[PDB]
Amino acid sequence: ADTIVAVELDTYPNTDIGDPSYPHIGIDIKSVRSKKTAKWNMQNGKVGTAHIIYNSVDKRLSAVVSYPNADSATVSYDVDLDNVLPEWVRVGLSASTGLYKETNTILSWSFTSKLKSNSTHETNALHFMFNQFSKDQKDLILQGDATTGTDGNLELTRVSSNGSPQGSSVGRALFYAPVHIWESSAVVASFEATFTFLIKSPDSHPADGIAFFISNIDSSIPSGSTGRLLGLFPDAN
Amino acid sequence: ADTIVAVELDTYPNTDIGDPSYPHIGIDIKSVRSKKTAKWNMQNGKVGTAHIIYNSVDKRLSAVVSYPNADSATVSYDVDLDNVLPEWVRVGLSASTGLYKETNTILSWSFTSKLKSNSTHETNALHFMFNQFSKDQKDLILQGDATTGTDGNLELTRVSSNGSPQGSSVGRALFYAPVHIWESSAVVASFEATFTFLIKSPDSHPADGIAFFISNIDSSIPSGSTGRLLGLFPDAN
Ligand SMILES: [Ca+2]
Ligand SMILES: [Ca+2]
Ligand SMILES: [Zn+2]
Ligand SMILES: [Zn+2]
Repeated sequence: ADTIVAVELDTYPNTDIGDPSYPHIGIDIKSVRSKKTAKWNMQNGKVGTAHIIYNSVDKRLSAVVSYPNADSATVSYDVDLDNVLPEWVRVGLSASTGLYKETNTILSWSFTSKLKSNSTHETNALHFMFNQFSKDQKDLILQGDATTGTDGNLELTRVSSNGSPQGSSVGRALFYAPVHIWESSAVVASFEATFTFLIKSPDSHPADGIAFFISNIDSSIPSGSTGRLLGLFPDAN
Repeated sequence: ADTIVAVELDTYPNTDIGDPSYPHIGIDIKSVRSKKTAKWNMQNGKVGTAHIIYNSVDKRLSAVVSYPNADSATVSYDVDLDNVLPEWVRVGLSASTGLYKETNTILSWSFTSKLKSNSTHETNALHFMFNQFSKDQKDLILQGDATTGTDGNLELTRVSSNGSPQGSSVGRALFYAPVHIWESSAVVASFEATFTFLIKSPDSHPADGIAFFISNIDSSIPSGSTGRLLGLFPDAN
């Protein structure tokens, strides 16, 4: 299986597999059984403002999720990405639905890494700022049943029957270019993101959650990940 | 023939095909016969600092090269990047030699595009800063006989014959990810570069020049390019 680390914005409560009793933010290390969880308000179709940092000088993997006039979902778990995730990786978005409906529309996504030639020897980058996901964006390897375009949006669902998001569908948004990590040139790459989303209510008690993974450079939708496995993990342990 | 726009840092006069009697910085629009040239000093084994911009607030395609304690060769030619070059490109580096030897070591490279999602509203980017070319740099699509690693260097010659780099060698260094240009969301894509090279004196009239192109998304070595075709042109037209 592909070694994969995500920050799950899960919306279906799974006290079966370690998701808490409430719709939560979660931080996954090679398992859907997460490390930290936090209560999240989860307003309806509104805007998005999520954020991820991992500064190896502080070695925390923090995150927030902010609506307007809401609060931050601090889910900072202490994990070292030295040994738990491969040398060259492939960041991207993951979304899913199953037996319910919920909207998985991304409106903008960004990134910035800064990785240590010899710390003050002019660290590298892979910054990008996709605010305007177009129709034929050919630097994305969107897998699954994910689509793009039709507005400035990233529609990570089979959609548009009045947007009614067509349950049991999986969508991924793998970015095209790799990122050097392992430690090896040490791992101070404070890789930032911004994860603006719009989880609109279909009036259905909406629940299956969006993610933000960091996979291996080779991946797929492994053997069925529609549902509580949430788009990227093969196994529920 | 792939559509390609390059900045020849030509270290050899090619009077048969329009290169001037002096070694020169150049500029190319689907042509090894350059639009505009300027005198370049072409020092021995030293370092580097080149820089290429195209801001459509002024629509000038500029290029400057400066050693430390040397001058700058502004070779700016107004050309309309609207129609002369496709929507999606694959930028990179190109260097070659033939019947005379020269070292074409690149030791750092950057790029920074900024194209108008909606002019104020948070334009896109592709900033990277490769100061630490590794032995197994898997985000380069280095073609031909390009080598890398063994130091912090990008050796675009078959090298290590005591730095006498095995004449009629050629090697390209295409970056891994595409860039949106054509117009469509108009063409303020102020792509930057920083192109610190090293051209070692072989005691052999160092010659055949390094390039920096903006090609088609599909490319290779065109029909043999060890020489006047400078690594990226099929024909002398
Ligand atoms: Ca769930
Ligand atoms: Ca030439
Ligand atoms: Zn969860
Ligand atoms: Zn020339």
